[PDB]
Amino acid sequence: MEDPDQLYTTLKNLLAQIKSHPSAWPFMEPVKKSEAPDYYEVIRFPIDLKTMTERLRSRYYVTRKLFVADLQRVIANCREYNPPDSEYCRCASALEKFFYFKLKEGGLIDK
Repeated sequence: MEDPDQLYTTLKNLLAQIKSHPSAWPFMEPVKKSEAPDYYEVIRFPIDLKTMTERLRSRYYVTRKLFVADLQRVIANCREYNPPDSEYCRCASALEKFFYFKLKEGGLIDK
């Protein structure tokens, strides 16, 4: 981005699609402590799709890499905190596969 608008609309279109995928459900909002009470001690950079939407809209994502780092961390955080064949991790693999196909579709990583 010396074309910030192209980046913005590309990311917004990407994220709208990611949030539409059925495996995005566990990652739609920040982890509640009433469910995972040590989460925010164990996971020091928590990330979710609501926070990512707020970051997009406030122009946090000035590079594609900042967006991809946060998206990839939604998955890495899941795999660090949850059992590898838990439902949550099942979803994480499904959503990751889907967003890599999208990243590749949008020319955002190599195909």
